[PDB]
Amino acid sequence: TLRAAVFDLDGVLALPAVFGVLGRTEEALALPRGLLNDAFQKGGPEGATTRLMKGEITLSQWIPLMEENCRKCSETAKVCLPKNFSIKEIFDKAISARKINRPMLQAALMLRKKGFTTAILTNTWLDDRAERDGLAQLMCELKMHFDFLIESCQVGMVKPEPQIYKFLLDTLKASPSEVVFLDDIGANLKPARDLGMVTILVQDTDTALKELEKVTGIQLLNTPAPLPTSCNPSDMSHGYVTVKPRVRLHFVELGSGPAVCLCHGFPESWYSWRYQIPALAQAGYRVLAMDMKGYGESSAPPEIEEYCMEVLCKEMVTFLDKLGLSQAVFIGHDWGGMLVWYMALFYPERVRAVASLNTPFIPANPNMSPLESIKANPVFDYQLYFQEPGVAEAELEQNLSRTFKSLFRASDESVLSMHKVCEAGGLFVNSPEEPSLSRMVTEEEIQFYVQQFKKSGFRGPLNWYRNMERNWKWACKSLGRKILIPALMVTAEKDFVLVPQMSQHMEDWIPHLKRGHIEDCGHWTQMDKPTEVNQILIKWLDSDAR
Amino acid sequence: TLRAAVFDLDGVLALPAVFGVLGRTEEALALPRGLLNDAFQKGGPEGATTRLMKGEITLSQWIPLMEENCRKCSETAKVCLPKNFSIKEIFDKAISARKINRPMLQAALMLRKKGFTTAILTNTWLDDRAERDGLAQLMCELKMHFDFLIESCQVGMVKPEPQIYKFLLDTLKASPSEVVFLDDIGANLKPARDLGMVTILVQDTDTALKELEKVTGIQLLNTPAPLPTSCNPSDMSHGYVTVKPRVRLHFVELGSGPAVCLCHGFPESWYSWRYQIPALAQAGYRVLAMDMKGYGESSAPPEIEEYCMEVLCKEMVTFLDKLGLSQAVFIGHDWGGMLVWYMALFYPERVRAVASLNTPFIPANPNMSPLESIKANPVFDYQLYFQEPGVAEAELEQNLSRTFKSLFRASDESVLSMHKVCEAGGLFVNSPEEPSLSRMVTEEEIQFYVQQFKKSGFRGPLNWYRNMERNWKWACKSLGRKILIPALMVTAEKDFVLVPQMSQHMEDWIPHLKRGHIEDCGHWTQMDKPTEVNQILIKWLDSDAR
Ligand SMILES: O=C(Nc1ccc2c(c1)-c1ccccc1S2(=O)=O)N1CCC(F)(F)CC1
Ligand SMILES: O=C(Nc1ccc2c(c1)-c1ccccc1S2(=O)=O)N1CCC(F)(F)CC1
Repeated sequence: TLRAAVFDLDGVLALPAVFGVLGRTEEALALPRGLLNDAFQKGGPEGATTRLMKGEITLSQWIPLMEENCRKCSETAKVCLPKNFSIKEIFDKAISARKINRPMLQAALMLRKKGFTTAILTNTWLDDRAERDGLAQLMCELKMHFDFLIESCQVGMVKPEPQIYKFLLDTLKASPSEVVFLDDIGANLKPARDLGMVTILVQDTDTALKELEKVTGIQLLNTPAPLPTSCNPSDMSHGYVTVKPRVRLHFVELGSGPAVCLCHGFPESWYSWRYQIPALAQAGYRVLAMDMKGYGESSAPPEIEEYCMEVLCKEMVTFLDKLGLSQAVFIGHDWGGMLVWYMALFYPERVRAVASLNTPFIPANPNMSPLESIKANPVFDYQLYFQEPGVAEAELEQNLSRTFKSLFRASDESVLSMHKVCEAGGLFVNSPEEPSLSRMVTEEEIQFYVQQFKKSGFRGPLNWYRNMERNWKWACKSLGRKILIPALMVTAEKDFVLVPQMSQHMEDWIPHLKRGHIEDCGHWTQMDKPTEVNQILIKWLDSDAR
Repeated sequence: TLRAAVFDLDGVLALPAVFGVLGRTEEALALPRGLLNDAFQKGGPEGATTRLMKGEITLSQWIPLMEENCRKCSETAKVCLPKNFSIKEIFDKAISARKINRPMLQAALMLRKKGFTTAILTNTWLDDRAERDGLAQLMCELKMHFDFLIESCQVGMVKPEPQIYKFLLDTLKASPSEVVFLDDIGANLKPARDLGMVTILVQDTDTALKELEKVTGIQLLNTPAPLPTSCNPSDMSHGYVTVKPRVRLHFVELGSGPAVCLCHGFPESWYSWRYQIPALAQAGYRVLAMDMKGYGESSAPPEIEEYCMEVLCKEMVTFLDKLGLSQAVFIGHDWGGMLVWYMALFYPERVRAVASLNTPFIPANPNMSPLESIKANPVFDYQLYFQEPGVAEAELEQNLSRTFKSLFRASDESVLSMHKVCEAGGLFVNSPEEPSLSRMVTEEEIQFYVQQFKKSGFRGPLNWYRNMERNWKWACKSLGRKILIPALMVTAEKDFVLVPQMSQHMEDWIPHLKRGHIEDCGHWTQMDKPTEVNQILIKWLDSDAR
């Protein structure tokens, strides 16, 4: 029985195959059939190509050797190469045109999810071309999803040499009958088969996947849309910045490009952005996913005043100061969304662009205090329950697993009454002791929040709600201002704390405001609709944020 | 007696003054004298400009109000503004042309060095222009060098209102007689003087500095070339990446732009790059200063094999994998320099560009083992002393302060014989118990290395020398290759371990190699000649590394 799946790169995990471009060039240039392909494999195991694939020479050293082989091949066929013939130009284009074979990757991802050990086994070169980065990016995106990457130029061995197959077997710690091997070259498939491995000749993807699913007994074709790539906390780059003597800010960092600062809500973590971090980094951005003040590995001072908007925003500016960032795109959800609008109002020079998920921008009423404005419009009754220090902390910290299981639920899973909290005397009074697991989270993901919240508890997080009067007074200084930097407002149809209708007047204060809307989405936007969030954010970032 | 220096921004710390461009535009456009300047201050404390400087409105909201004032002013003077007149265009240009007043900053830096509390007090706006980043960058570079930055638009107060002066005094925790205040506007100087502060009207910088030095009794003018900005370890962003179960890599991170990975030598730290980190980040790069495996906050496994080049390079690739970086510019010194040439040979797709300080690239001799090649060319006798596990560790760890004080010395400070180590039986036998402090280091900088080396000691660092045969065998696989990506070789005239002559044949293996040379520079390149290093690296990075 199979427990390992091995995939080739060219013609298998990446399409169109770079090899097949030699034939395309022959047809386009009206050269004799197989001429370029013959010059490519000239000398067989002793030839320039084998030396390149073994890593004896780099791609740039190989280019003139292929050109020499091309001349010798044309000479025998009694023909001539065109005036502007360039091997570099042909391969630059072929490599650049080659993209991931998404359904093949999805199949590999499903097999690994079902307990398979996956590997990429490829005949490749040491790319030292001025344009090598495009390929470096392709390999990076691909490799992360597999247990192993065996490259011919790294191991000094090549397909179809039997050595590489024995090396693959040993890397896999598996006997050949436990291995399914997928390749587009029949010759490279032969030694794996001769060893006893299940082999698949890959021409079209669909047939190869039908063969793969028949042989593994796992559904891989026509299967539902998978969730975006998530984050394994121990495989992340963890950053720590001291913003003042008693305050340190923790963040997770992934990618290169314009800095994108992700700001979570209550009672969350940097981990609430797990489905956005890999997607945003893949889209060409440097993601900085925060543990906001009071949370996870960030400092949680006890004082209420340490959590007013003025202090939080000032510390985020200091955070940018110490990291050497003149700007960052600020993306917030919930209380993070509120922080991001205030960063745009008070520090526009430090905010490249501003985006909020669910949290609208509503200017302060200079006549009514928010301690009295609650309750007026809807019922923010739970906010009144959050005011008295120690009360909500006691209920929220009693059983952490129950707290996150009860709170982190989709719109059609509510076990919590949004309001009547200060009548019933608690958020969890009509809730079970052992809540069911929401379809949005695994048991493992709940236990990450449990472990995170064991360090500082709910005092710091609840203190974000305890500066109503302080925040209002500070917000009143910004009343004559408008947000004129690029801005995105993303509403969630079924968020009952933050109803889309609350955002309707925003264009009066942010005239050039751009929008997004997610249907059948509750309060926990990022984990409820990750695919939609990523497409709305990536589209807006590529259009409005460098 | 003075203990605090306060500087204005426009016309004082930054030149040319943005205010003086209104007059320049009047002259260029042949408009009535003072017209634009009058429209700018129209309404005095009730006018658009005061509201802007108090932070009631943003710069973009102000632009059309200034345009309206410009029309009203021209109407009274019975004149007309030109067809293509644009306030935004005028200010965009004025702000962009404004640069730091370097000698004024150097004076502020010298005063802070001599125990002064320094501050910037400025009348500024909330910049929400599409080009706001240029100003954000200016403020970032400037602010880091001062204890305080008081901005009118942040404090809701403006110069010359007496409130701001009382606010400044309170921020400073100082009585007005202890304060020297520098400004280009006589009116804004008046309330500070009326309070009892020493005031300086700044027209030309030189006179202002003569006045400043006479009043402080500190030499500020004609003073020597200062050292580049260094790093305070506690004000840095510290990053941690787990590359494998037992290995975590620590790094310091500063800046935005192309990733520049700094790799130290033996027995060093990320801190060996203290003078390069702020300079390189200022030059438009994202600096990642490593604690190499075996050092500081990075893991130090005991096994010798954990330190062979193959493993170290593979882990640096994994480091890039986990941070989401397809490439980084690799800059190494000493053993770090050796690592960087091997990264370029084995992983060219992951190396944007390669630079080495002192360490040359010399291909392996496939006939002679390096355990026998030592000694042949010079005398690498100390390397033989480093071989036996536990011996060099005992001497190097006995007294840490003595170790770093003895090793970290300029060319004309040697208390150490480079060789005859394995005859005399130790690196420190003819060295004092209490070495003098080298002119290259302060006592505080030595104590940072002491504290760093208290965690893991010298086992891991010395293990870099204990894989001679392993490294040679791996290097022999690269013998047919050439380094064809952008490369820089920087030689140090007085490095006696790495003599410039050792690098002479490099062009045979790196044909397009670029060079740098530092005269009167010993082995500790970065701290010996920081200014020269920064100019050679910045020049090469801007030319060859995106
Ligand atoms: O209080 C919030 N959100 C918010 C976040 C998390 C939870 C609730 C509300 C809530 C409300 C009622 C019961 C349980 C819970 S809960 O613990 O699941 N907001 C006010 C400030 C803001 F506008 F910035 C963002 C929205
Ligand atoms: O050993 C080195 N450098 C090096 C680094 C640090 C010290 C010495 C040598 C040395 C030599 C003799 C006495 C004291 C000392 S010391 O402890 O001050 N190199 C060989 C490998 C390389 F080529 F990669 C870089 C250069």
